[PDB]
Amino acid sequence: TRDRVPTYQYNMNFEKLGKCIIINNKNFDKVTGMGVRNGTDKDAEALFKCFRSLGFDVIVYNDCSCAKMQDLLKKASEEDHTNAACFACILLSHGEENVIYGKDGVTPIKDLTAHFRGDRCKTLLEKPKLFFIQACRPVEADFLFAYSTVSWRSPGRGSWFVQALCSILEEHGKDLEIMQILTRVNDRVARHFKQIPCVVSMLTKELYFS
Amino acid sequence: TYQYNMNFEKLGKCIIINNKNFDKVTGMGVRNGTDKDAEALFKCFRSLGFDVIVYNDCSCAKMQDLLKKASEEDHTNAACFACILLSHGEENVIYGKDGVTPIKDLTAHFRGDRCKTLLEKPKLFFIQACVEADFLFAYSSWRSPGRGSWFVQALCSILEEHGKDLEIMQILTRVNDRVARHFKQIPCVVSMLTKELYFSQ
Ligand SMILES: O=C(CSc1ccccc1C(=O)O)c1ccc(Cl)cc1
Repeated sequence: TRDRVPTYQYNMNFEKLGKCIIINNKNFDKVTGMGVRNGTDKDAEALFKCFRSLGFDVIVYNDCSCAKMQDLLKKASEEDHTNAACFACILLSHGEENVIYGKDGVTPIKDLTAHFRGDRCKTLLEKPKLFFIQACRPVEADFLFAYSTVSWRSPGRGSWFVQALCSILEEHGKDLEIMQILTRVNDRVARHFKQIPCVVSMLTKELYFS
Repeated sequence: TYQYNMNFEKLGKCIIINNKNFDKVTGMGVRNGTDKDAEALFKCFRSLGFDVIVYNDCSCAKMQDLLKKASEEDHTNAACFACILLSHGEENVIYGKDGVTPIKDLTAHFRGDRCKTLLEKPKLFFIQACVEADFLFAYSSWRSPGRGSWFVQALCSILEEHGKDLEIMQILTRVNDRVARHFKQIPCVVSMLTKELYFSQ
């Protein structure tokens, strides 16, 4: 156990927890050579139920093109987040070094997350902007990326990362700090199933969802 | 249950590679203040209980060898391993006095398969620049000649007061905020840890 020192936490006294966009990419155009991501629907249903329980306003998009992924995220950053404590985005798709697949092709992950930079999304300034990425193989303060693999998916059970994340969030999403949750997810993928997830944190405070 | 076991005779080794002067063939300028950084880093990690050794002006070959030797030692009686790199740098690469070397090479020696005596123990790398489980990287990137870098001043001030009572992520998050608010640039923590890390008990 640890204490909770209020000037070291992110202020959660807002009207809403925040938006939680889930991009569920399962079917890709032939021209990409990428195949159907069996198991992603199970991941998307478990993640949306999970983030709803936490208090997020979750929206689930499906089989998005690259222009769509860019458009929805740019528009989401142009909304007014004044009443929200944070923001979250979950990408489920194929990927390769530094890029994520749409159904028509490929787009840099940096271009998708840039929309929420402090100078481009002033109402999320000083608030955590979480990005969870399951990709099958200061203007940057307050970001945090949880990649699925520094990646496996059971066609009948879902990806290992997602299962582990959702399980940990149900039991401790409201009583553990974000890094404690992701560290336990790291240990679960590593031990319960090889693969290792990767957390990149630029956060300036502790994040508790309650 | 959820913490890295610290019941060991030694906290661990801490290698500080302090590159201040680069060869005129490399074309990197003298990093004034890195000795202020290094001296501070030396006290912090020594207070935490690391067996610290400072090497100045290493070269790509020396660094790779320095790390390979450390990886080939016996860490059985050690809780973890720390390595601090103060130098110049580019994307995915650190600068020796003689050139550039990819950070992936310096860390590869300690991967689970090549340093079995450190397996399931945290390997911490702190980089101030200007199999893969249980690794943690704290990246820098600006420095003032007479007082040292913002990142190192913060990291040492936090560790002096809280090194023994906070988890690594809490300490590093406080450093992130201290650097963001007192100077923009934000450090960057990359974590593959599988447990909570406390420098005590
Ligand atoms: O993690 C990222 C997103 S860049 C970024 C990094 C830290 C903080 C914010 C961002 C941001 O602007 O959203 C990345 C970095 C390098 C490369 Cl090559 C590809 C992706």
